[PDB]
Amino acid sequence: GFGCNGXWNEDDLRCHNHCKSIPXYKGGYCAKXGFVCKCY
Repeated sequence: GFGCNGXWNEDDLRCHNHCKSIPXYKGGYCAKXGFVCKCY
């Protein structure tokens, strides 16, 4: 979710913005076939 909805539906930027929108995170990237929005 959160932009990451698969290999052919991978919005790394949307995951990044999502996670960046969360206090204590700097960004995010799509993992697990681009399905999981990994916040860092």
